[PDB]
Amino acid sequence: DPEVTLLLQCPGGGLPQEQIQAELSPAHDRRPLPGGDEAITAIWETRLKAQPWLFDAPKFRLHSATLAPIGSRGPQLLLRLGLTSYRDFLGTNWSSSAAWLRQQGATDWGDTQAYLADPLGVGAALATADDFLVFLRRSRQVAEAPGLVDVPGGHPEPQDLAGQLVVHELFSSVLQEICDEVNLPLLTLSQPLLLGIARNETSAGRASAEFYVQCSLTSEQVRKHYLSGGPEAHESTGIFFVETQNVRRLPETEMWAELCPSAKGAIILYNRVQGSPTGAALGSPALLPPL
Ligand SMILES: CC(C)(CO)NC(=O)c1cccc(Cl)c1
Repeated sequence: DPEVTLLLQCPGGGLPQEQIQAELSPAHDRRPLPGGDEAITAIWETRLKAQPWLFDAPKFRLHSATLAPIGSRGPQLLLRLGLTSYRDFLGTNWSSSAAWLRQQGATDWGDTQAYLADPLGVGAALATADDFLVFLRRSRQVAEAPGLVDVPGGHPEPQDLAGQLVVHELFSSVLQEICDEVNLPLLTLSQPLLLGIARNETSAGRASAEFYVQCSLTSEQVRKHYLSGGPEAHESTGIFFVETQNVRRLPETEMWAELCPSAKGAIILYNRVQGSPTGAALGSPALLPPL
């Protein structure tokens, strides 16, 4: 799967909020472009003169993520984060010249991402009470991954001593994206666990944090809540469910070619971190069938 690379696989079946530290620093920002950020401004002007109802928004930038030695006490993950924007994304990662910026970054800074906005996404492996994962169909009329299958998520917007507020906004935002798009009550959702971080190589390497969230509703109740919002209550054009039993072999199915890269990330990390049992009981042949 060339379109997705794993940057981080979390231990212990996934990390809760209380085990993560963030360092939010201007040292973690995008570097100014070699010929100046005028190139970004020019692409933005062109875009607004065709779609003048568009608006900029701030975004978190992922610089890097360092895991503690496995089995250790105390904080287990440090997220190094800067600030970017939708405007910077359109002028770098989404640009036709994104590959040239990656090569220049290797040359100038020894870092393929040095000149890229790299806004941090969030996604969820959302499981039902009757043991299905939730999938959404994208419109065939949007610019990114039209007509492809996605999981719930988005790109959160800003507002250890400012760090803990940043980790809280990241975990909060995955729940908020589930409530906005699936139309679920917040009280049917578990506190999220961070499974890992996945890179979209089709979008010049921008990263998404992938979370596990459990819902107390069955698949039939989740469907009712989704549909009862009506066409204007969601961006997606349909919802569907795959048994967790069948998610194990999803990369061998015809569905795999229809999944956008970030949803592939979420499924690979669910299979490695929540699936793949380590103990004698769940690892027994009757409960973990060979092949
Ligand atoms: C077309 C829209 C407005 C749909 O939500 N695009 C985004 O919000 C978006 C996509 C990729 C990256 C970042 Cl930062 C934003």
